[PDB]
Parts: sequence; structure tokens; C-alpha cells
Amino acid sequence: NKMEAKIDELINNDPVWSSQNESLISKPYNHILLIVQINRVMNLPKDQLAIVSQIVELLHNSSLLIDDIEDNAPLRRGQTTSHLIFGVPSTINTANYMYFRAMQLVSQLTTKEPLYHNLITIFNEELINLHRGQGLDIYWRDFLPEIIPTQEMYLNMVMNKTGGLFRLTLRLMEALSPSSLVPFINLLGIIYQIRDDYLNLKDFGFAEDITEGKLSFPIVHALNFTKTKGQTEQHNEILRILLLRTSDKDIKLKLIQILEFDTNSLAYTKNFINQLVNMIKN
Amino acid sequence: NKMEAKIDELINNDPVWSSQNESLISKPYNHILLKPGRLNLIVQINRVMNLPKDQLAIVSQIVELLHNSSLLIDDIEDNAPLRRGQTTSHLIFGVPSTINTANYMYFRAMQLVSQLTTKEPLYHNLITIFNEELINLHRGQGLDIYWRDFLPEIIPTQEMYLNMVMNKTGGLFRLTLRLMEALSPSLVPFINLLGIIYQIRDDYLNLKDFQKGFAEDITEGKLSFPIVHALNFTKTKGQTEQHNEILRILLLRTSDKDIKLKLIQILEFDTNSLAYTKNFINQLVNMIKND
Ligand SMILES: CCCCCCCCC(O)(P(=O)(O)O)P(=O)(O)O
Ligand SMILES: CCCCCCCCC(O)(P(=O)(O)O)P(=O)(O)O
Ligand SMILES: CCCCCCCCC(O)(P(=O)(O)O)P(=O)(O)O
Ligand SMILES: [Mg+2]
Repeated sequence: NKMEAKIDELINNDPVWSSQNESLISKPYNHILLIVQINRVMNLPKDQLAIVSQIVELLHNSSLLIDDIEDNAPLRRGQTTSHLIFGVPSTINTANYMYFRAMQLVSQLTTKEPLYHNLITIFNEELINLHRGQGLDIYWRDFLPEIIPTQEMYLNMVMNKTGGLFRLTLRLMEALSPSSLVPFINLLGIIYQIRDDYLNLKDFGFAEDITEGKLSFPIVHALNFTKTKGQTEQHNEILRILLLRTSDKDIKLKLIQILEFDTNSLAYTKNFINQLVNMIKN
Repeated sequence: NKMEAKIDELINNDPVWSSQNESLISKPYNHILLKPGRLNLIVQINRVMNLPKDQLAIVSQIVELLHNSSLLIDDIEDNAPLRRGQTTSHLIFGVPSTINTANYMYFRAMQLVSQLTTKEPLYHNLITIFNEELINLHRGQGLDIYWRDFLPEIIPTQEMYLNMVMNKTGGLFRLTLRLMEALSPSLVPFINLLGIIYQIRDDYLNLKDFQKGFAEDITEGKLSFPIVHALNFTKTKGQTEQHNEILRILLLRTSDKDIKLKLIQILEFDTNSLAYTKNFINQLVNMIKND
């Protein structure tokens, strides 16, 4: 009787969610928490610009939470990663929750049915590309040495992965522009990712990419260079170190030395970046 | 300048993605499809809804994709060793690929919504429903995981448990119903009640089948309906030792069969949570059938 009235009230109402439940679920996210120039070309009413910014931050910060779980990373922005503090379970769920909260902010960008559809299609396509690229980068790392990607394979993976959020931001803005730079943002994403792989080793930075076993741009060059020159032992030593998932700084340095002195992959990568930067700068 | 050409063809084209690539990253998902898992429920609701078969199939693929992908994530979150009688995908392909693939399929499911219509207004409503219920699904899952992982910081009351279920289990049931109603050329209250019955019966059988199954909810430390009743019952009656012993067992995350059986028998004889739950289920069932 009393129970029934309560069940009645419950099922006839929208699901109950308090501001306090929201805070509990947002903890892994708030922890990591600690465009306008592109707008000098797009000129979006500071209104929409606010939402696009929130969308990008939600996606970007959430994808980093997941990326850190996927790479078992101990640090991010100089502090202990969220999953080590709140646990992997809550961190995955919170990150995924923020993906859908970002998705909901898209509807406040516009109610114009034609443009709305376009915005959700862009959001959908680029999150698809982001995940395809991440899945490929993860697959090569976790199945090593089953597949050693080539430079071309690596660049296609980057166009999907890194290119995704770069293209997402640019395409949303362009579509809302009251006034294509995609080829340019793509080049920019490639530069940013290769430089990120390069600096991970040069700052050595804990050179966490080695510990993670990542097929970075220099590693890909080094593996294909040693394969081509028939340097079996060197090729194998590189694979052996990546497979150790080691945190030993001496071992990480040993690999970096193979890359500096045997395959000259760091100079190779620097050069490649300079040629890309030149394509923009020229 | 030959690199320049390659680079140019690269950046001026859509990202390259092959069917071989698609197959590689689909492994964790394909594995959960190997064993049968709904198409039923959808067809029953269609007696009321009358969706043409070609659209019913698409709603069906959407719910399938989301449900299966949810289970991949759920199993990682509960560190479940088995799903549908087989080794769990994360244990085979690893947590990283599995998280990524499950999340990838959430977006492939979203992409399918546009195979339902070309009418802009209706398209917008379907996406909004999709979006709302995925938000609700994660809100309830967030709470369920939080209570379990930070126990004994929060001991939910029956009411909090029911709101968590309305969000979590209610999410897929309402998503399915709302999409169909929005397509039909409200049974929401009914579907909410069906989901609550479904979840509580699920919590109940996980223990009763062990007292044919592994009472894995105990190994997972879950604040199930019978556990919620027992924790509040022991607190209310001043059964301090049993209240703390229930907490200690959950926190063990144990696979020991005898320890799980001890906890189930505490629910059976000491707190009468199993009988309480069996009756709560019957009463909810009565609210329907008798109407
Ligand atoms: C589906 C989530 C994909 C997130 C990818 C984010 C890129 C992260 C890196 O920038 P980081 O791990 O050095 O922060 P990447 O070098 O591209 O792996
Ligand atoms: C309408 C949402 C789906 C309802 C059906 C759920 C079936 C039960 C399982 O989720 P489980 O027995 O592994 O917990 P499935 O694996 O999909 O059969
Ligand atoms: C945002 C992911 C939500 C996943 C929800 C999965 C519910 C699965 C269960 O049906 P099962 O773990 O017994 O298969 P639940 O009893 O509700 O945990
Ligand atoms: Mg990096």
C-alpha cells in the first residue's frame, strides 16, 4: 500500500539525480582540470564560442582520462593520474559520461534543424575517427611484434587519432562561422603528434612512451631502418626493450642511444618536423 | 618535395581507414557476439507501436550495439572473469583495446540513428532521446560503482538504490521504448517498472542460484538490492557485528565459495533479506498483472 504509492511516484517521474550525485560522479574529471585565434577567422558570437570551448574541453579532458588508463600512466600534468586516485572503474565511467555531456552541449549551439544535423554529424564522424586511430595505435602496441607499422601506416593512424579532435574543433567552428582550413589543421595535427613523440625522448620527461611500448614516429623509423639495413640484432634489441614495459631509466637511455647513434632516428624525426613546419611557414 | 606531395595528398583527403583495420579493432566486440545474449521485448512492444519492420530492425541494431558495448565496459569495471559463459573480452584482448572498442561502438550506434529518418525534426528528437538515456545510464552506473568502490563511505538506503536503478537499468529500457514511441505512426512508467523488476530479480537470482551460478555479485562487492536491505536492517536492529561482517566480506572481493555461501546464509537466516526481496518482487509484479 504505502510501498505502491512510492513506486508509483518513482516510475511516473523522470529519474532522480541530485547536484550531490553530480559531484560524486565528477570527481575523476575535476581532478584533471587543474580556439580564440581560430575565431579571428571564424568570428563566432562569443555566445556560441563559449559552448564550443566547453565542448572541446570536455572531450579533450575526458579522452585524456581514458588515454591514461589505456597507457597505464602514473602522471599527467605533473600529478598522479585520476585512475590511480579514484580507481579505473569510476574513471572510465566518468570520462564516458562527459563524452555524452559534451554531445548534449551541441544542441545548445543551435536549434536550426539543418545546421544542427551538420554539427552532430561532424561530432559523430570525428569521434569515430578519434577512436579508430586510438584503437590502431593501441593495437600495434599491445600486439607487438605481430605488426610493425610503416611510416605511411603511422601517418594514417595520426590523421584518424590526432586529426580527430583538431578537425572536430575546426569543423564545428567553420560550420557556425557567420563569415576550408582542414588541410591546414590536419598538417598541424601531424606536426604536433610527431613533435610530441620526439620531445618524449629528447626531454629525457620520463620517456614514458618507452615504458608504454608505443610505436612512436622515431621508433617506427628505427625499426624499419634496422630491418632495411639487415641489422637483426639492433632491430631485435629495440623490440626487446619496448616489450619490457620498463621504468628503469638506464634501459630507457640504452634505447635512446640506439636511436641517436645507430639509426639516427632523432635527427631523422627533427628533419621531418622541419620539413612539415616549412610546408606551413612556406 | 616528394614528401611534400605525399603529405599533400594525405592532408587534403579523408583519413585512410581499411576494412582490415576495422576488423582488427572490432575483435573485443566480435568476441562478445560469439555467444547468444532482447529482439523479443522489442517485438512485443511493437504490438503497441506498429513500427514498420525495416525501421524496427534498425532500432534493434542500435540497442544491440549499445547493450553489448555496455557489457564490455561493465565487465572491465567489475573485473568480471566471465560473460555469457566465456572468458571476458578484456582478459583476452586487454582492457585498453576493450575500452576503446566499446566506446567506438557507442558512436557507431549513434551514427545508426540517422538510418531511421531523413526528417530533420524527428531526427533531432531521436538523437536527444539517445543522448538523454546514455547520460542516465552513466549516471546510474557512476553511483553503483562509487558505492561499491568506496564502501563503507556511503551505505545506500532502498530509496537511493531505486533511484540508481531508474537511472542505470531504466536507461536502456527507456531508450528502446522512447525511440519506438517517437517512431510510431506513454508506456514509459510501465517500462520503468519492468526495469526495476528486472534488476532486482537479477540481484536476487545471482544469490539464490548459488545457494548454477557463482554469486559473482558478492565477489564484485555490489550494493545489490538484498545487500542494501541487509545493511540497513542490521543497522536498524543494532546487529553491529553482522552489519560489519557483511561489509568485511564485500570488501574482500573474494572468490571463496564458502565465504560467499556464509554471506548468502546471513541474508537467508539473519536478516531475512532474501525473503524480503522475493516478496518485494512479487508485489511489484502484482502492481502490473493486477491492473
Ligand atoms: C579515444 C581517446 C583518444 C585520446 C588520444 C589523446 C592523445 C594523447 C597523446 O597526445 P598523450 O598520451 O601523450 O597525452 P598521444 O601521444 O597521441 O598518445
Ligand atoms: C532491453 C535491454 C536488454 C535486456 C536483456 C539483458 C539480457 C541479460 C544479459 O545482459 P546477462 O544475462 O549477461 O546479464 P545478456 O548477456 O545480453 O543476455
Ligand atoms: C554505462 C555502462 C552501464 C552498464 C550497465 C550493465 C548492467 C549489467 C547487469 O545487468 P550485469 O552486470 O549483471 O550483466 P547489472 O546487474 O545492472 O550490474
Ligand atoms: Mg604522447
